[PDB]
Amino acid sequence: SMEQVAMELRLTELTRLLRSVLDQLQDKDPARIFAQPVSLKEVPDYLDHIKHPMDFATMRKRLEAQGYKNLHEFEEDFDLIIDNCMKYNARDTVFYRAAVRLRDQGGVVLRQARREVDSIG
Repeated sequence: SMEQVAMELRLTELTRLLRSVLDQLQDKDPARIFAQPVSLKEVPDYLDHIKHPMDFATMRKRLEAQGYKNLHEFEEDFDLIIDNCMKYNARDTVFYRAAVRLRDQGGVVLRQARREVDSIG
């Protein structure tokens, strides 16, 4: 139907905007701490600690499958990256500190993305 196509165009355009959002957020992680899944070879007990792992590569796979229906879903996954790190790692670690800086810096990017998604429908 024409309605299904129109909805598919809306999803494609959301995916384009979320792709730019993801690039901007990932630039705020220049050390690449959050680039890939925590390795279960190197941290074999990770899943005993963290029930829903997340990382930027895993978000990118979901994005390119047009797997985000709205910005809330995408933010949920970004928040898991931060929140998982801040639980697994102690305050006095490079990992925790990197998450705090990602959170603070990403908030700015996400504040305007919310406006762009509400504005452009």
